[PDB]
Amino acid sequence: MSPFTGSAAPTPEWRHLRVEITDGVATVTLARPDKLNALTFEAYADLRDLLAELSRRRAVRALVLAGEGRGFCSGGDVDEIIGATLSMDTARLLDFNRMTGQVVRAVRECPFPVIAALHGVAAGAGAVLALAADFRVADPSTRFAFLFTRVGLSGGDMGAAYLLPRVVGLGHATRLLMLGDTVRAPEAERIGLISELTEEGRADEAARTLARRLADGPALAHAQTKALLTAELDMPLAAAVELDASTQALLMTGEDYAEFHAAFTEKRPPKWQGR
Amino acid sequence: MSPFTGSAAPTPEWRHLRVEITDGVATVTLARPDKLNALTFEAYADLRDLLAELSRRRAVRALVLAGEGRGFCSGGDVDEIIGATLSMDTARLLDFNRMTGQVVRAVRECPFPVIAALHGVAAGAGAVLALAADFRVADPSTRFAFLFTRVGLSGGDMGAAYLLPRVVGLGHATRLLMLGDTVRAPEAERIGLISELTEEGRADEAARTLARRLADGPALAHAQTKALLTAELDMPLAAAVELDASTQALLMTGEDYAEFHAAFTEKRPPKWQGR
Amino acid sequence: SPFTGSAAPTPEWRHLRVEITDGVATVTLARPDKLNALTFEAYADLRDLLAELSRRRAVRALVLAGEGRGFCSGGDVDEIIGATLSMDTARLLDFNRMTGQVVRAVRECPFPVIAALHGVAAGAGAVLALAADFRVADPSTRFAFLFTRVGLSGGDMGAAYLLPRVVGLGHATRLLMLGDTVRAPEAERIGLISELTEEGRADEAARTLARRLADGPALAHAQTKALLTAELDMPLAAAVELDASTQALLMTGEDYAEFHAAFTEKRPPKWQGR
Ligand SMILES: [Zn+2]
Ligand SMILES: [Zn+2]
Repeated sequence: MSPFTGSAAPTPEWRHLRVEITDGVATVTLARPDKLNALTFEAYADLRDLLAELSRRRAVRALVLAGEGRGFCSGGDVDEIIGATLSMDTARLLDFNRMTGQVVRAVRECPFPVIAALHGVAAGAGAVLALAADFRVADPSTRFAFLFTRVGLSGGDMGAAYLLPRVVGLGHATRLLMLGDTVRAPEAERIGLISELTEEGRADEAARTLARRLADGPALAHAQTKALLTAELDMPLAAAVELDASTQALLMTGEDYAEFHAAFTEKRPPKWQGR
Repeated sequence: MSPFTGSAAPTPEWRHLRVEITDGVATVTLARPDKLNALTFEAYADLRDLLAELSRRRAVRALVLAGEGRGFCSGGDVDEIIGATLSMDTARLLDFNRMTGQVVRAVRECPFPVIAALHGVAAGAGAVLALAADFRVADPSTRFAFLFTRVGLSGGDMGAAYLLPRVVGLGHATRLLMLGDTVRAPEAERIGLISELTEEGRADEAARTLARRLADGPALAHAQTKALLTAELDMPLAAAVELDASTQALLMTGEDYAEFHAAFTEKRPPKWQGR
Repeated sequence: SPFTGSAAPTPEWRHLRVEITDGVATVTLARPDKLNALTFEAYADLRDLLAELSRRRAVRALVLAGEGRGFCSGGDVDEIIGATLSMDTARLLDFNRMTGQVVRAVRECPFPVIAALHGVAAGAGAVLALAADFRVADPSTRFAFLFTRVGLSGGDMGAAYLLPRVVGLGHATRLLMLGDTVRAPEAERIGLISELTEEGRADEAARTLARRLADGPALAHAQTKALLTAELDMPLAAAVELDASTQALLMTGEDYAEFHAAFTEKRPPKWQGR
């Protein structure tokens, strides 16, 4: 845990999503299965604020993002978001779109791996949240749809036009984002959108197993792996090797690197501490 | 379209390529099936000048790039291009190579989607033109050859070294550009070069159908999807979400977004206007 | 290239095997018994050799190979890891800078680099292969980016920059974070393999590819690599400027002119690399 806290206290209760933490693994289950977990303004606000809170306290070592019911997440609620935005002032339109983009950025920047447990529909914001995760663990019913243009918006929504070509290549990104057609599991797997394909109904269990695998590993090493992937997407080669050099040298002063060698020489399992 | 015209008038007749516009869709057909549609200096000049004139008046909602005869385009005419360049002065050599790269840039930047209808060979410049398009609609005879090195020039010609790795990955791009070997339809599909694979002989019809599909949709949403994809290839994550935020907020003030919600509430199809 | 000064070429390379024939350099990693595990001195030789070969433009292609049961298992657990555990801050930084500089030097060589893969390619072995322009691999090839297995991050010596640009961010995150083995079929599917050979034929296929490249127009090949590498880090408008200058320049070269001469008279072009 991080000692760098001040006047601000942790939120006692998260009302717009379900948050459970066990042994360093957070599980965030989207609310509203009867609506395919369609997101509201308040759910975005809780995503933003929860991630900021977990990040500043270095609270967990892995996070699973899940949805109950018939699918993962259908995106923003058509009445509670879209209908409401039709009567918002200019500043509040900008604030809403900035908030969703900073949710995706917060997923990309939080000091622990994020795993999306996917099944049925992941559409609109649901598909971008999945895309921002470090891992997508998906069952065969999983259907992505980047369908912003179908509501008259651009496919550059909350980072999708930045992330998608970096995951699947520019030719596939353009097709997916401009036409908004459904991408079923086999195509998704072929083009690079799936980290682990599971058996039908097993996505949540496999996501939990992957989370625990990561949480059992060297946390600082994992978190810095994510940090360097993310930063170096936006850096030139010469700068990337400077960040690598600094980071690897720092980690070589850590307990975990020393423990690897001690365990290796003593022919036993390493016991990681994440420092 | 766009009222922002001044003293400059539209070109009445395009002489070095065939241009046809029907109901917001431009079809540009390369001339010279006899010569495998090899590109002349004037053909490049007409591409440059037509895209500029289509762009500055937002004239169309989609553009198909096509080639008659046995194949899409064999590249630069060997007698008419290479032979001529061998007696050019230093400023003209630079002018020529600037113009070709400009053409590719203009394809990436024009405010409407561009579709390449591919069959037979797309080689050299013809391969790069196809690569720059937003969609590549290809029948099974389609071949790509990025074969600049075969003529003693570098494979990073007119933007190929920039675009190809962002479409197929750095490993594949290196191999394609350094060796210049033919890529046939199955490999092209595998590595991400093909947007839609058609039956033999159906590429032009399928491209037309796709263009009409795009032209029937919300044109401003499509255009911004392309602009954001293009710009965000060259931006960091934090900047990308600021561009997404301004753009989406802007589109939420548009008629097409409002019409999506109106259509939804009356359970009817949206009638898009592109504003 | 004639641009040499007080500094003389290194007479003998003790920490790897270096053989040059008709413009092709073959670099064979030492220590086949230890799966060619790297020492500090092996890294130093890679750095210093690549710098010599580059400043002289001595070679038109370079093959990176390893003998024994596998390509390269990475840094030596005793001679590197063991040693690093008692190093001071400055030397820890120095070491990790050196490894990244070797990878950068591979990306910046003015000739193509080809990795001849088979068996295990792990840790630095995986990243060295990743940095090569071509990966020529037989079906036994197994990649493992296993830095996190030793408590270090997957952003070792450029891996976090290179891998997503080769296989996509989703695959790169998986590979670098879990460090699981990637066998040949998967490697092929995700874009890590340039040419898949039959068992035991990687070194031969690599030799053949190197010669194919050394037989071609060398300036065109080198600039192809230079532009690919630079343009990964440049925006589109700047990339077409670099292409413009470069193509204009190569159009003043002998090879381009030779091509028109040749292709005209239906005789094969005879390249000169200028
Ligand atoms: Zn990519
Ligand atoms: Zn980039």
